[PDB]
Amino acid sequence: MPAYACQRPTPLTHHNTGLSEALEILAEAAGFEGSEGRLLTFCRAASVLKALPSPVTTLSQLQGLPHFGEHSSRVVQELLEHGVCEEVERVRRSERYQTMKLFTQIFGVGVKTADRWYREGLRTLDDLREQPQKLTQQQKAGLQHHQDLSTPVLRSDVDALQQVVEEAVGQALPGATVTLTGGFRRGKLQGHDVDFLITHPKEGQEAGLLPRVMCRLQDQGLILYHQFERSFCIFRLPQPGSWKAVRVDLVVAPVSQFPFALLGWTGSKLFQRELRRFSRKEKGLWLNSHGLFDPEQKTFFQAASEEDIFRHLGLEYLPPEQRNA
DNA sequence: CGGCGTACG
DNA sequence: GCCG
Ligand SMILES: [Cl-]
Ligand SMILES: [Cl-]
Ligand SMILES: [Mn+2]
Ligand code: NA
Ligand code: NA
Repeated sequence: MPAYACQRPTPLTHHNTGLSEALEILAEAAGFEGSEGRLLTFCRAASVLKALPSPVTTLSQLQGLPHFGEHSSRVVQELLEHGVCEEVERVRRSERYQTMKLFTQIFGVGVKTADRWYREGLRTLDDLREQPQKLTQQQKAGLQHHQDLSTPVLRSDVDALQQVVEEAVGQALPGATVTLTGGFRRGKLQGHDVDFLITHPKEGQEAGLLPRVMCRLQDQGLILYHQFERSFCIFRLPQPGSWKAVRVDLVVAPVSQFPFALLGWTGSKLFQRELRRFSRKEKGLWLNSHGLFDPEQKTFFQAASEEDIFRHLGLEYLPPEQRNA
């Protein structure tokens, strides 16, 4: 079992679901307290279990697994022995965890904002609605739409959204393409949002594209909220006899960068962090969603495919469905 | 012990 | 919290 998540296939569904979910609670709680190192270890330990070929049934099976030390092993031991880990359950029922989760789930609210509100004594969404002087326009939209945004986006919703995005993109720039990215490209059947990557086969033609796309979606009445090359929108999605609000991310990249943007926007989030960590620490190359830089030669690697990028990093290729770290 | 992804709005 |  290799130490980096980008070195091993991680399927969407696996054989250690309960154990990984427990460790991810502790990771999330660590993030709410600003403990980013402990968040990473618990995330990585959870991800290792996702990559295993069968269920962990005994503590000895953790021997030699990366990112399992005293703490993560004790969590697993307690779950194996009793079906519950007291620390995890303590976190789950705690007022701090529940409120930080509630608040950071709001579009426009991060950990720092949630924490300040928590310290001011705020606890519920209606507490926030009762003091709207303290909210940004983005937060106001996130609160207004919070119920709809809490409802899973389904794969059926995705195909409808892609068609309307392609229509606007085609008028904004004939020949431009729309690619589904994010969790749905990794095979997820539900999500929190839908992610699209837009490019054009003629380098440079994509410049200035996203404003033109957004203007056209707005004129079709499809945009409930928007604020360039990245857009974090709330879309009006038709429903039987009604509609619902859905978060949609639109991203534009030049075709020269498209493999890097596709890789970067297909995730998972942990997979990308691990991939960039691997690139820099093990290969001495700097990776982002625009390119891959050799800081000795001061040159950028040209990639024509995700396969190219995995090869340039010395990694076996993983299809999107195996990047569910 | 230092390090822990890396961008854009 | 864990790795190197
Ligand atoms: Cl930490
Ligand atoms: Cl980036
Ligand atoms: Mn998204
Ligand atoms: Na948020
Ligand atoms: Na997504």
